Amino acid sequence: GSAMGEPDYEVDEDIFRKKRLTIMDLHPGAGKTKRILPSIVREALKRRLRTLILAPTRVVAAEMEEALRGLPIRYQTPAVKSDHTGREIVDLMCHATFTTRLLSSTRVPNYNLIVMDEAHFTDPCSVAARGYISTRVEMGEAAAIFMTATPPGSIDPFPQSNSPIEDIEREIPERSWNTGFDWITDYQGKTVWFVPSIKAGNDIANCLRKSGKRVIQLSRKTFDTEYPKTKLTDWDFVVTTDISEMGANFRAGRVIDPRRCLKPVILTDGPERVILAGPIPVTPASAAQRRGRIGRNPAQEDDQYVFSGDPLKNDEDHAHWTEAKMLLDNIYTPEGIIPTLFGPEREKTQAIDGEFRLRGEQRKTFVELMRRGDLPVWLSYKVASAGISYKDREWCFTGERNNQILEENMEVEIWTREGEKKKLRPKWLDARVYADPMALKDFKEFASGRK
RNA sequence: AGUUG
Repeated sequence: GSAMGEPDYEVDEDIFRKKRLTIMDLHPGAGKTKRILPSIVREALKRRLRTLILAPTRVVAAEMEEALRGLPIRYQTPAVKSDHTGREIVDLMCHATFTTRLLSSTRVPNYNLIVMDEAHFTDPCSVAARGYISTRVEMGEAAAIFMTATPPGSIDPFPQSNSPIEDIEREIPERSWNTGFDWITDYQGKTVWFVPSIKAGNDIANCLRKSGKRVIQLSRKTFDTEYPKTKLTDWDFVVTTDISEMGANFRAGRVIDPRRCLKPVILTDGPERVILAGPIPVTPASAAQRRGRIGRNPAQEDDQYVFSGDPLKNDEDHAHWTEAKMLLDNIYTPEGIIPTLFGPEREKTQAIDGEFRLRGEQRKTFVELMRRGDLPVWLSYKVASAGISYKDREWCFTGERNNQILEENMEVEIWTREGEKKKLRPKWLDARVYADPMALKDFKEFASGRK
C-alpha cells in the first residue's frame, strides 16, 4: 500500500506481460503521475524492461520529471534537462516525437514496455502512435499501458474529483472588454483561462493587466520561460492554449472555459481541400480535462469551473482522423506488418488499409515536407503522393484560379529564389498555411524556396 | 487553429 503522496510499493505483474494492453481509467487528480507512474517505472526497471514513456505535451512532460526525478530515465524532450549516461533502459519523449521517429527512417528501440499517458490525445501523430503501439502488443512483442482520465468513449464533462467543483455557466468574452463582466476581476483567487488562439489569448491577457492583474501567458512559444513561472511565483491569471489542457498542476482556484476552438476539416464537397471550421465546441474529453485542472486539492473545496455551452461529441469531420491513417500507413513493424489503428479509434473515417501507403522516394518526401517544410499532414501527403520532389515548388503556383491566396484583399505575389514574380496559387488548399497571417508568412517563405 | 521535433 501507500500513504497519500508516496507511490505504492506493490505493482501488478499483470500489466508487464507481453500481448497485454492496459487502460488505466482513473479520474483526474487520482495520482496516475504522482503515484502510479513512478511505481510502474520503478518495477519496470527492476524487471529490466526496455521502457518508453510518452507524454502529449511539454507540460505533461514536465509534470512527469517531478514524479520521476532521480530515476535513470533518458529525457528526449526540450522540456527537461537531464544528465544522461546513455545506458538507460527508459526513454521519455512526446507522443509526436515517437511518431516522428517511426516515420523518420532511422530505427527506434524495440521497447518491451510502452506507457503512453493521456491516451485520448486526438493529435494525428498521437493517434498514429497508438496504432503502432496496439499493433506491437497484438503481435506479442510488447506490453502497453494507456493512461487517460477520458478514454475513447468518455463523454462526461464533469467526472469525479478530489475536491468538490462548483460548475457555473456564464457567458465568456472571446475578446477584450471594458464593462459587464465584473465577476472575472472581482474574483480574489487564482484563475486558469482556456483561450482558443494565441492572439485571442493576448487581447485578453493585455486587458486583464489593465485591471492591475498579474497575468502569465502559456503556449508553445512561451512555455520554456513562463511555465516555471506558474509554479514558484504567485500570479493572478493564467491564460493558456490547450497546451495545459492535460496534466498541469496549477494550484489555482478557478477554471474559465469558453469550450470553443477551431478544427481542421477535410472537404469532400467539390475538389478536396482543408478548411479551418469553427469556432466550435470542444469534445466531452477536452472540457473535462480543462475542468480537471482544479478541484485537485482536498484541502481546498471552493474551486470553481466557469464554462459556456454544451460540448460536441461528434468529431468525424475533423481531419486528424484522416491524417492519422496518412501517418500510420507509412510506418512498419520490423516483421513487415502494417500497423492498424488502435481498436477503439477504428472506423472514425472511411479507410482502406494501405490507402495512403507511399512508395520509396515519395515516403521520404512526405516525411521531409512535414519536417523541413512545416506543412500539415494533409498538404504534405497530397503534394508528395503527386510524385513531387521536396524542392519542387512549382505546385505552389500551378493551381486553378480559385486557389489564388488573398491577404488584405490583395492577390499575394511571391518573388522566388531565382527572382521571378509569380502569384501564390497552390495546387492544393490547406487553410492552416494561410489562415493566420504568420502562418501565411511561413508559406510565402516556403513557396519562395527559402525553406 | 492547436501541438510536437
